[PDB]
Amino acid sequence: MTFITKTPPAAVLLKKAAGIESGSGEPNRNKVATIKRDKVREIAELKMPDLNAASIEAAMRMIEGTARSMGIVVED
Repeated sequence: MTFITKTPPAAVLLKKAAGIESGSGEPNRNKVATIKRDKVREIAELKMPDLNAASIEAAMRMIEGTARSMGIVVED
């Protein structure tokens, strides 16, 4: 996936894949999808080989905080 196939940014990829299309569209309190680590897990795996992540748990760190930018909650 290194040929004109660059993945999207954590948030986008998160709000996109984990944040579905946009069940909200005009939210307010934020958080429109509560996915388990299984989502930020794969998501990080895809955007892992290309992102500046520093490690699995490291990707979830910046990946999770980024999710809070839209509404991709993450529960253990």
